[PDB]
Amino acid sequence: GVEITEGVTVTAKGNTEGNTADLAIDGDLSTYWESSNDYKWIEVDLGGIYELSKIEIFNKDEAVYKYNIYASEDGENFNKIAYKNNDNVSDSNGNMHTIDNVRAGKIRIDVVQNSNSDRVNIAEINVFGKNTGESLPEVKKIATSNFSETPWATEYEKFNSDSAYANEKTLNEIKNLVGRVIGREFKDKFIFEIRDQLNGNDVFEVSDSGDGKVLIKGNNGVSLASGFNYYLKNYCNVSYNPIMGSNLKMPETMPSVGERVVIDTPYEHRYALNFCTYSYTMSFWDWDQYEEFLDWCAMNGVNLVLDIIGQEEVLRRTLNEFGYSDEEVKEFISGPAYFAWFYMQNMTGFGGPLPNDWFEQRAELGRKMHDRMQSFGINPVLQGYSGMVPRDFKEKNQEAQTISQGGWCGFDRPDMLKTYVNEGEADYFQKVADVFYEKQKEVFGDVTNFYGVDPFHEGGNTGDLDNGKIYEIIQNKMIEHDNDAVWVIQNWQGNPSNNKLEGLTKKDQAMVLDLFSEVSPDWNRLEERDLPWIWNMLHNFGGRMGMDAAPEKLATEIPKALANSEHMVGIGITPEAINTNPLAYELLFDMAWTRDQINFRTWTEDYIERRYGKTNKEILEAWNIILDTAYKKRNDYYQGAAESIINARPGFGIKSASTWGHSKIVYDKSEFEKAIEIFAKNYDEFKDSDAFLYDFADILKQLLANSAQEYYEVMCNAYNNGNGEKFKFVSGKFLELIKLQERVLSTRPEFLIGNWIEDARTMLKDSDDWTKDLFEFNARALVTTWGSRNNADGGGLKDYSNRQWSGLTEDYYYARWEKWINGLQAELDGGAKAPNIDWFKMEYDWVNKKSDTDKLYPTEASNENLGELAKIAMESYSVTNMDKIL
Ligand SMILES: [Ca+2]
Repeated sequence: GVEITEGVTVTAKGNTEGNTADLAIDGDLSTYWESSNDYKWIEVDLGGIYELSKIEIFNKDEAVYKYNIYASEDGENFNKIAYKNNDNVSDSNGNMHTIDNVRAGKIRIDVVQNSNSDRVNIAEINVFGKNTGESLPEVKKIATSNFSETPWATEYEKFNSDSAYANEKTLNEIKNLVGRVIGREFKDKFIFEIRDQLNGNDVFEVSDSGDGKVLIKGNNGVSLASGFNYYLKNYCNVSYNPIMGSNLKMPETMPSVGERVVIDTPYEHRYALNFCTYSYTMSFWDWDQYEEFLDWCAMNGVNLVLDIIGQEEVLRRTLNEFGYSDEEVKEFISGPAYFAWFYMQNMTGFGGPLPNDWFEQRAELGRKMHDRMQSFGINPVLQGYSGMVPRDFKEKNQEAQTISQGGWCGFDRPDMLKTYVNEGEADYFQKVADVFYEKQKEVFGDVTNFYGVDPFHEGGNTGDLDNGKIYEIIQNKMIEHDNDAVWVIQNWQGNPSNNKLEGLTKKDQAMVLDLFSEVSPDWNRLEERDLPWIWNMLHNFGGRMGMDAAPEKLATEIPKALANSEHMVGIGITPEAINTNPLAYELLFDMAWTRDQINFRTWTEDYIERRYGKTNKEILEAWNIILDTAYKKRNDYYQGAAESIINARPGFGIKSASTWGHSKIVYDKSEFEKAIEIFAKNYDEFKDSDAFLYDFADILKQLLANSAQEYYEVMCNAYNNGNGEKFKFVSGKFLELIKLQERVLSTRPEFLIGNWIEDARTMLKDSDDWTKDLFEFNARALVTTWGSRNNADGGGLKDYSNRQWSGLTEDYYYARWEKWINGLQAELDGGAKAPNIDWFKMEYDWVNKKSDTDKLYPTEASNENLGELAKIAMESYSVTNMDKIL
């Protein structure tokens, strides 16, 4: 005591009809606030700062509720003070929570579970405490620096105007790169020189200096870093990949080059990144991870990179001009795990609101990146504007003309401004486009001529408008703000249609990314229309894991496309996540530096020697097996690596884990297992190579995914034939298999759920508990249910981003399979028929758990012996010995 009965108000960001926020604080148990969307929290202002001692919560019924309570004494930071996570039903007595005399002027109550409904509620909330006599300070307004006002602008302009400074900056940066990649001790073993292009092409040179140093030339930063990489790979037997395992062990003396090499690339651009990568992979990256990635990029020839960092600040400044407060902008924009589909105009709000801190920190990160990109000569692809507005845009701008875009996977798509209007109508596409392109300049300055925008990505509605005219107007508007602009357009499943593309009146100033060239190429239509285009390897969908690559097609189809075209201006990668199969990515970027087809088999032979730091007859034999099975050329249509049954929602007749995925293994399983047998045999000798360990884990987890599929088919039979004892046995072996798999995945830092989650919670500095918890929600949601019920179930996104990860496997995948198996066992044993399992309910239970109150997942890999784990896999859980195993 005492109860705070006066001066208290409340807000929410959604409610069902008649069940408003104020009903949570009206003294009446019969009236309640109820959620209508994914904002399941209310915010109570107490009319002053109180030292709280008790908080009391009533719900509308006797369901089981779970919620977290946060408080703020400064109006900015909301920190967790209480929570209910027990399985006790609500009742007429309410729930009483003791607070450790915490100072608070505001409270947030986030109800994350209701056993009875998707919708949550608070019938009453009573707060008890002692009045401090103080009031909350004013909340600082979001303010960011203008680019021209920062040291970043001075540096950017200096590099631009002063050739000697620019060259000195580039050359120092490439030396810094060497020291980051292989160690500071190797920096002074290199001499870097800028030279000209070779007949209009990017080019590098590597040769001996005459005093035991390596002299490397390049026309620019990425040419210089590519020469460095070339030297490492071809002379040092070193392989750098910061995301998927390296061999960075340098020779004792620096190897001599011998005959000087001069290597050019016929491609103007080497492209990297899908909008999706910024979500499935990069959601929670700090500068350290970005710097690392850019070093890998420059070393791999990359000079064109999609860039959406800090674009929330750009949109904020733009919408602020058209009737939106900062809070309204924050409700529009998604959370940090969803920017891919926000910027692709597919969804809004979900995972947010972002903290106020977000905007400055991210504008600064993007500025940091444009400085490094400028040094290397990497062109960022910034944002174009196509007409994306919130659904309430007309409400705030009555003369605006908009086209309703409908739903995408159960999310409301933003509206789209009519790209043109009738005479006598206000043209808000022109108004908003002008502001956007101006504000983007204000935030980042003039850093690129490349702008990406993709109207009608995976649906939408063109309304009454002409398709070609829409694309003419978007491009003309883009060129109005940058005369040299190039509109970078994604080509996905025949869209944009030929009619849309024929609307581009300046073909030179558009560039189409053929997104899926290694499985389903579609560049002929672009070539025929004289559109500049880029051949792209997609490879990875949703970050879904498994042994999968197309090295033969990369080694042959790329130079074949160069010979058979006149408008192929580059190659690149467009993966939805960068987390899988390093072979595919090294080969792809290697193919930029040849005009001739190469032998993928002998390419692989050399690749594995530098990756492992050594090779032998048996290891080569194992990789040829991988090339003959998992990496064998195929001519069908498929999206990503074949999915593991372990990761699928349990049921009968499963043929995938995700809606658009596949579980069909097109190679011989027993043959593939021979590769694991060879790796186990050579473990003790190759165990000093981390990349070897990485690859061993990759193929071994693939072995167990494959055999789980077969064991699942057997236990399905044992159930259908009514054999309860046989089902018990095979289902037991199935579960023991998953447990072995969890041990295998525990060995790699990159397979830990705990790193993904901790990165989310630590990505910004000085985050309150509210922000950490929300960002953990984003991390957990994306790799499981994706969205909430209507997104996961009706919308088809359930387990789209499924990961063969440690922690996630034990607590989520195993748990699903265990529950289904038990219900089937109970029925077989003469019990009641197996119940329907509301899978989403169980999954979203895991999604909403917090690292600080529930279970903290480790950030440290285990010491398990892959060689031994492989022997146990071969003996007890294989396809080869399946008949003996039973
Ligand atoms: Ca009430």
